Parts: sequence; structure tokens; C-alpha cells
Amino acid sequence: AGAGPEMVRGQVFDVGPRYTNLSYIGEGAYGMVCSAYDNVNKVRVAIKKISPFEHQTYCQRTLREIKILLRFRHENIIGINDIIRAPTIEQMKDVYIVQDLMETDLYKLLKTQHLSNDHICYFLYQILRGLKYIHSANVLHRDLKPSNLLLNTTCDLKICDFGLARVADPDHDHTGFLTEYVATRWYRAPEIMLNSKGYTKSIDIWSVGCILAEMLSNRPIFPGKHYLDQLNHILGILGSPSQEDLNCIINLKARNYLLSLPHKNKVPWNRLFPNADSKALDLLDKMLTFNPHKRIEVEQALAHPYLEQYYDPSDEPIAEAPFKFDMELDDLPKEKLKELIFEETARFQPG
Ligand SMILES: [N+]
Ligand SMILES: [N+]
Repeated sequence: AGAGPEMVRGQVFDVGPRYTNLSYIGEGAYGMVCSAYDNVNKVRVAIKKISPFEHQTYCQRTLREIKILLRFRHENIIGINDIIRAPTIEQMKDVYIVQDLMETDLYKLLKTQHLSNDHICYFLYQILRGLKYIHSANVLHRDLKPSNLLLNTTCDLKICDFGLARVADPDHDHTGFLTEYVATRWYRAPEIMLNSKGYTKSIDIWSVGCILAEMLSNRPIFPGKHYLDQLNHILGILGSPSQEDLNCIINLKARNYLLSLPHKNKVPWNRLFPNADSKALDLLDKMLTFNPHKRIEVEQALAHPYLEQYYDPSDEPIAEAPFKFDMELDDLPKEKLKELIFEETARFQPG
């Protein structure tokens, strides 16, 4: 089998006899994505071709995503249905990841579709429901954004892409001013630019808040064009932080940067989003709170009046145990990484 060759790792798309049919969907990060007919379950599925074994980073992110997805089981988190690879490490060159077929993502939808308040509400509930599970496993996603939120034709929403995820580590979250960061710029919380490594749950809540804002207007709320511009966008709307919030920033370079800026007043949410439901804007305000300690937590968000039609804690499951396995994976040679990817994928083998 072959699929629309050329460039971007995806000439050969070799998914064994179980999966047939010839439908390019797009480019992932490490290869092409196709839909295919699952001759066993007799439904069409998605297949990602991963060809990560050339780079340490691709491999780390691939191992991370596989370990996490296989351990998680939740309606609002994409699962792995199957993994196709060679029977031996020596022959293992590509890895195919089979998942439920999700026809779009929130990014694509927001390019062309207005969302009713009912859709916004439903999407937000599902995002937070999945996030509650993730956080209950002591895991942080760290790159929540619309393109990492998949949707099917009935509007079921599933969180994807755990390539940047980490185990939460609040005691070791502090860093200096302007510390470089990997996750997508427009969805970074203010503290990332000031004093945070992104090792606490509050980082994800900020991103959800950004996504909420974007659902209300079909435009990213803070589209920074570079590292520090991101902060300037955030302050242009929230206004200058209070003395109390600022006294929380102990590191001098960060504090003094903020102190050097001209005073900016808060732009009221209802002026930015004049057609928004008032309860949505109250919740938005709580998620897009400058001070990460005052920011609302995932369970509190689910409990907010905006989501009252959906909130049901007994039907919002949490993980059976926290993750404590290594998610940094930074001191491992390429050989150990490949071996770990081989071992983590063994359960899908005839073997
Ligand atoms: N954090
Ligand atoms: N503040």
C-alpha cells in the first residue's frame, strides 16, 4: 500500500491486512495520517505513521505520548486502539498508531464555524472533564490548544497530543525571568514568562481559558508574535497586576520588568465578548486569572454555574493511580529510547 508520496514522510503506508483503503488526511508531526477501514471492527479509523527514530526529541515525545495514552482510559481522551510495528527492534523503523476516527479538530472548526452557546458549553465541559482525569493522574498536558482537541461528527471531544506532558512537580516549578519554553506561545500562562517552568496544574487551566475565549469569538485571544509579546498581550487585557499578585513574584528581574511597564487598566470581558453568556465570562475571568494560586482549579470549573446542565461528579471519573514513571526521559541514549518504544508497544503484537 502507498499513499500520496512526495515529501513529509508518507510514501509507504503499510498497515498490514487488518486495515485497508486509501485516504490521506494530513500531516501529523512525525508522518502522515490516513483514515482506513478496520476489517475487524468494520468501522473506519485513523492511523498516524510515526517515523521518529532519527531524532532524540521525536522519540522522547513519541515514547511519552504512547506511555500516557496507553495508561489513560477516558471518553474525552483519545485512545490507542492498536499499534503496528515490526516484530523485532532490528526491523522496527516505523510505528503506526491506530485511533478512533475523529473527523475534525477545534482548530479547523473555528476557522469557519460559529459556535452556538450550547456548543461552547458542551465543548468546554468535555475539555474540563478530560482534564480532570489527566490532573487526577498527576499529569500535566502542557500544550492544550484548539488543534489538540479532536471532534467527531456527533461533537464528542477528545484531547490529544501528550508529547509535552509531564508529571506535576510544584515544589520544583520556579525558574528565572525569560526562561525558554517549548509549548505553543498563544496558550502560555503569564507566569511561564516570569518565574514558572510549567510544572503545575494551573498552567493547563490558563490554556483552557484561552480556548474558551477563542470559542467565543473565533480568534485567539492573546496572539503574541514572540516570547515577551505574549505577556504584553495578556496584560493589555487583564490590566496591570495588583500589588498583591506582584508581591508573589519574588524574582527581581521578573518583578522589576512588571514594575517598569506603564499602568494598564482591565478590559472588561463583556466589551471583548459582547454576545457572550454572562456565566461563561465569569468562568473565563476565573480561568484567566493572573495569579496562578488564585486561578480556578479543574474541579471548581466543572462546578461553576455555567456548566450546571452537565456537571455530574460521579460521571466525571479520575485515574486509578497517579503516574510516577519518568516523563523527562532526557538522560537516555537513542538506543534505550527505541528499546522502550518497542517494549511499550508489545501488547499489540501477535507475539
Ligand atoms: N506551573
Ligand atoms: N492582579
